[PDB]
Amino acid sequence: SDVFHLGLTKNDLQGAQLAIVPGDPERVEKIAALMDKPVKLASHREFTSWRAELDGKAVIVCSTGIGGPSTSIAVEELAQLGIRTFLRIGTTGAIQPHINVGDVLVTTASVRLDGASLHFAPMEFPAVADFACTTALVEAAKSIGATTHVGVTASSDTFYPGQERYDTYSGRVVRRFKGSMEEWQAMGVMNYEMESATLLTMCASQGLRAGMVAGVIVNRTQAETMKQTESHAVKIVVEAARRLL
Amino acid sequence: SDVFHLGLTKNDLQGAQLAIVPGDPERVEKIAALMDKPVKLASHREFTSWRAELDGKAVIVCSTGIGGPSTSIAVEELAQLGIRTFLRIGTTGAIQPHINVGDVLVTTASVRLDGASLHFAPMEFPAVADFACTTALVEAAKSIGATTHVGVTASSDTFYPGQERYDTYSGRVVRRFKGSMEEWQAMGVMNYEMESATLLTMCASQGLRAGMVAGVIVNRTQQEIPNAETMKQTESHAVKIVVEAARRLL
Amino acid sequence: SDVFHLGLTKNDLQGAQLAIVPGDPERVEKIAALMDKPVKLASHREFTSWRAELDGKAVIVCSTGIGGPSTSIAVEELAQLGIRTFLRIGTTGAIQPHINVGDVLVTTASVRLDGASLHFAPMEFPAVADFACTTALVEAAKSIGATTHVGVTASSDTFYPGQERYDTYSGRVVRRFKGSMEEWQAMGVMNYEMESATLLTMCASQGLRAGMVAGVIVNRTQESHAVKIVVEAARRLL
Amino acid sequence: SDVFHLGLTKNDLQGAQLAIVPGDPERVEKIAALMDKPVKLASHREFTSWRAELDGKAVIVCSTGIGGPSTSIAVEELAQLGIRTFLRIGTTGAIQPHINVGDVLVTTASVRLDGASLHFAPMEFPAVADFACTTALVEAAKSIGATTHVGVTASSDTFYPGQERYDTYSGRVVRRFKGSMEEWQAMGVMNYEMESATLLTMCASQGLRAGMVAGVIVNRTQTESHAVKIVVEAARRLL
Amino acid sequence: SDVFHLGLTKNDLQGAQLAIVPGDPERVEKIAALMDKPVKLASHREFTSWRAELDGKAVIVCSTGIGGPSTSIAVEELAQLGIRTFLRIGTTGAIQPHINVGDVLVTTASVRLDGASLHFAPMEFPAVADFACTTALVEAAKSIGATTHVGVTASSDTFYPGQERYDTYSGRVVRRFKGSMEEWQAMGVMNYEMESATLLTMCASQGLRAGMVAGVIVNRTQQTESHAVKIVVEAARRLL
Amino acid sequence: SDVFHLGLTKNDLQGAQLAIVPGDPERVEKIAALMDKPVKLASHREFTSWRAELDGKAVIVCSTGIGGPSTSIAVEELAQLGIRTFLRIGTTGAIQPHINVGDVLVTTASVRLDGASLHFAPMEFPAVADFACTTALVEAAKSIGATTHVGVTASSDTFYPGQERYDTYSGRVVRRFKGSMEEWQAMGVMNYEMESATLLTMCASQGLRAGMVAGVIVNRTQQEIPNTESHAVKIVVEAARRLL
Ligand SMILES: O=c1ccn([C@@H]2O[C@H](COP(=O)(O)O)[C@@H](O)[C@H]2O)c(=O)[nH]1
Repeated sequence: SDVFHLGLTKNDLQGAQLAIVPGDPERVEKIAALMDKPVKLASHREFTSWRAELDGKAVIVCSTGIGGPSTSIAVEELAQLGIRTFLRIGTTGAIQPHINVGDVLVTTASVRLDGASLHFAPMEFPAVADFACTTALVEAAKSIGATTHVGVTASSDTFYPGQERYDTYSGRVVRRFKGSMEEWQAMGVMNYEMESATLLTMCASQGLRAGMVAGVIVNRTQAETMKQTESHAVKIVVEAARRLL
Repeated sequence: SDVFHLGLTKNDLQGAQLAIVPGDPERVEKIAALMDKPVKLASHREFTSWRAELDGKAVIVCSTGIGGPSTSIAVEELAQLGIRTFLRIGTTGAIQPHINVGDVLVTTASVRLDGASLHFAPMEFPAVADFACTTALVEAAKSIGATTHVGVTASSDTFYPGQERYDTYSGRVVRRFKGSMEEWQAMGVMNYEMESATLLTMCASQGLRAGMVAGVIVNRTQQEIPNAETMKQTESHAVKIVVEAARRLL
Repeated sequence: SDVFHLGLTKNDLQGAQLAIVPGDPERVEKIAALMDKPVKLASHREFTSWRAELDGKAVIVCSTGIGGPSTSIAVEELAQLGIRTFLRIGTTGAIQPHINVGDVLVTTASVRLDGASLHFAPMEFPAVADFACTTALVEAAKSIGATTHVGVTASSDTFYPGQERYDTYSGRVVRRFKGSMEEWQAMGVMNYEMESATLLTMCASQGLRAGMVAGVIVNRTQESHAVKIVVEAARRLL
Repeated sequence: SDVFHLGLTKNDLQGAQLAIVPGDPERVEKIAALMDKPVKLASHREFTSWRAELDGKAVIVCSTGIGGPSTSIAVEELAQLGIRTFLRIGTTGAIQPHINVGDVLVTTASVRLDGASLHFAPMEFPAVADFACTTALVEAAKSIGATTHVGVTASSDTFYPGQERYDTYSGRVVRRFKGSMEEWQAMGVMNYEMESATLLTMCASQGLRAGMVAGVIVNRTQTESHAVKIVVEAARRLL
Repeated sequence: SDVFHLGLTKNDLQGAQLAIVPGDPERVEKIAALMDKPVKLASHREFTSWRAELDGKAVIVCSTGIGGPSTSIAVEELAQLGIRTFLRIGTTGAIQPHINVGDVLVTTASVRLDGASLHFAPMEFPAVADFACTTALVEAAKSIGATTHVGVTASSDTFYPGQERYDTYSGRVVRRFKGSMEEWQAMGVMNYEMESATLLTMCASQGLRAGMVAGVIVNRTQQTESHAVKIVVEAARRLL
Repeated sequence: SDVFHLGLTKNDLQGAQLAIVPGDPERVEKIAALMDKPVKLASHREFTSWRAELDGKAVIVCSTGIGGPSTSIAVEELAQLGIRTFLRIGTTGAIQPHINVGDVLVTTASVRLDGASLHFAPMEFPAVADFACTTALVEAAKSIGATTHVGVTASSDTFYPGQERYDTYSGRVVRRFKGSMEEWQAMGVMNYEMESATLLTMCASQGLRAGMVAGVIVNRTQQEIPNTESHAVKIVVEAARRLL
């Protein structure tokens, strides 16, 4: 292994320069399964990787685990091995009334409600997605006839307080986030997630390309259906990947 | 007038919903000259406005002045008048060695080195351009043929210390901005300009679409300053691109 | 031109060392009109400038435009040409119920609700006016005879949310400024304007003298004058 | 399940009120194996929980994963199931020259170089350990003779720049963290790790007890079983 | 005097390495009179220093005055003279309804609502007490058998606004602290005081052991000093 | 006592509306002596207070103690007691090479290197002094003809690291202040003291007038610790005289 965590060597990537990055390790194989010559690479902690092929071009799929701390390790080490483009796929929950379940969200930039993001660039720096990646995702989404929403996402370091959830053990939410969800809505933020601030800030400030697409599987404001939503989101990302080789 | 600063009424707009917002009032007439039937609407303080037609549709060209404070006023009042899409065209100085004078810059998002953006959203929110507006600018640049770069921009509230210039009266740069240019370069920031941060943040956080394109008229890393003033035809280059891009957003 | 924005040469100042810097370029001639040998020098962007003579000494009148960014440029370039004293004259909205429209206000220091001021000094540093400049202004107010108030001013980067105005396109105000006026009010802040924090901060931390006067055009709870005063104050600092 | 992430029910805990929480799921079983009647409970992502007995009382051993965000989901949800005491066991490096491999570290509180911690308390709130938990750890580390160092730890959201590492793809370290390690060293910080700040801040601000022990396995400026022994021994006296 | 503010020299300490630091100069003597050989060393501004002898070892009691600023002068000039262990004894008011008057509070760490701590470490650094010191104070309160609460303390730079008091000349509290007391209570904060944040932070980041004990003399939601004073003199014996 | 810390009653001010407030409690007496009918009121902790008469009007001299936390208490309780104008007299370390020991520095506004001022207004609010008070202090010094410097002051919550003193136990200063003195120096800041920030802030933000003057006892461009004061105090009194 040439990296301290992933358990991969550059040879395992076979000249790959693009990686699709889901959060959950179990979604790796299912993503790879849609490309050619898919094979397992490695699995260590939340990091399970696979390599496939798209138009004879090596492509890799690697899980990033939950959160920016995890994601920063995966991005950094893949970068070291040779990846230059990162496409994040994942399912999310919307905080906007006009964004319905089954909708597809492509993130232009993210609200930095995380911590790892500051380890790469000051807060004034925008956790913005790469343009090519974003156009690849936006175009792959329409080619499938998906109902898309291209905009701002709020990326939190917590699943609960940071997303203003009160159905918790303490029932309290620190001042900073009190009444925060309604403000994000008023500001047009589409959803909440937990890795895009880091992913987007890391890459945008270190010469790497990154983008993110997600399927909406539940809308806060208001089984097998979610099934198809992830199947289409994954479809969207693999097709966007083809354009970015 | 229906707005306190611009001296404009919705009637003046004739249904327009897109505005091209340069920073110099003197440049408004020139942008409008790339379109059909341009008419001067008004001029008060920093805000000079003209109306033109693009593919038979009403379009507004209005100067914002230097800085986000002045820019926030123009944008705000224009939005009250109906405008929903803002395309900013400007000149800039690149901070990257590979970005040559005469090239065109499209901005995906900006480093918020200003204060007005904070009047619309906390620093955590991204000063990102609208997707459609950026798409139009990138596509139009292709139609025109310019050498284009797409990425991050540093929007500074000052023209001197914020862009780490030392050729000043005091000759000093406050701690925060000491060695900051080298940091932005390292982070891949393309250039410095003074209105995008505010523009992008206030539009993205208020359901308005905004774009930003500029012509590099000088390089902070290069020694020789832009070939006379005719080399500053880059201004005319970026201008055509911003106008072509508006076409696709009508 | 010796500066990139103003379009003025050091000789155009004719040895001037003070400047009245109003916000609106269309008001620059009026002010120069109150002194002697008033001559238009140039007009580029939001910076229109005239030179004049007061007490036999050269004086510059230069518009800054709206906001600290535009002001920071005018002040820097004018300082590059030799100006060492800057007297700002503007309009403003009083936020104290006892301050009436038509009254004049002299700022001692401002609340830094801007950003350009951060390009000259950390937020701990005070955006305070120069003593001799404040005094001249207070003095001139007495001579010209006007309802004057001397105190703290809130300097905002925006005219709408930063001054907590709601009749806007979004009609909303970001958390930071939600209920911020009542607060400034309870802290005895007199008014809302948009250039002092930058003007005052950048001069105070760079060995330049600055003063700030303004005529009230509206009370958030209800020119010839403040101009006469700034001209009068200017003669007291030549 | 009663919780959305760990796949558990209050019933599964058997009344347990204390949990040993390592990072790596793989280490979960080895830890429960040192107790009584260890049984697998669940495994979803990096959250694999086991339930054992220590002197007649049920205790849960649950992995958190890497980082505070991951840690924040397990603590919260474990606390919803009834967990009121948390004990983090781990291995770590060290930025002090007087700490050698095999040494044991007991954190009294930590520097907050994370972000999840700020979702529970303002940065001015101390990411302090619970006194009883810290006592139980020191007494336990003393019972086996492990040379212990009790002090402050630097908890970082990143493994690379946050720990001022330049051996990276960019070989760059943002201004905030440039020259920071030496700073932490001068201030006596013992080591770097990535979940303590989140764990300590969210417990100390929500009526939950927390402690953390770690064995030194590497020294930048220059044992796993011991650590584990010490956390179980300590958990023993806090039931 | 080879120490600018305290007017004390290295010999005035007689080898002392531990110091008890109350905030009131009038409390110094009283504390010092609990041990052998009580001697007055000096008294300048808010700083009145006395020397005592505990179990044959020299001990110092030096007032800090009110606030982190004056406390940082005392701690620094005493450390320059050779002090490494600092024990602050104080009187305080709990903000938790389950804490009664006459109770003893031991501080593990402090919410940094002061400004002098930032002069020793960035806000992220924890205003945490020293383990030894803390254990000693805890054991002493037990040996004395007094009610003891061990936890977090909110250390404020002001006595009124920062502790959210409205019965003042202006009657207004700045946004930052508007509603702040409720927050602290829900977070488990035991009380308010005005020196621990600076003390604890400037000690933990410079290699100096520090502990903090205090007796409850008032409760916002509604023998003590002796108990507090005895515990700290007892605690010092263990840290000797 | 009407207040919790000063041990005074509204009656003890005898109608006083102005209070000269020094830092050292052992200096309140030297200041009261310079006036008519001085009388000692109380001495609790760091707050020793005296009363005097200036031009037939009562005046209070009350020590504030070191730092804004101690000062805020003094100002707050004295204000509660009826004081409305505060003239602070202190000592200070000049950071400019041209300022001489004994020179009198009148402060127009201070850099908030404290923390208590944040308890009254956000950092964006200026720690500025009252125009009348500053005017009186400036003129009174002129009346005497003492070397005077009017300008900005740097007010911190510490005497050592905050004013960038390296000659200490650790010999280091946190990043926040490394190379800070040179900054303030380049920005024209005249000196370092420790209470004006909180004072000027809490007063300017609560409708209380406040002035600030100090005597130079060391020049930081030459040394960290030292080895005319009468002038500074003569000024704060003459100044007070014009504010009654
Ligand atoms: O309810 C309380 C308890 C304590 N303190 C502060 O904590 C100090 C602790 O007492 P001492 O040691 O300074 O006398 C008090 O003087 C005071 O500054 C308060 O402000 N409020």
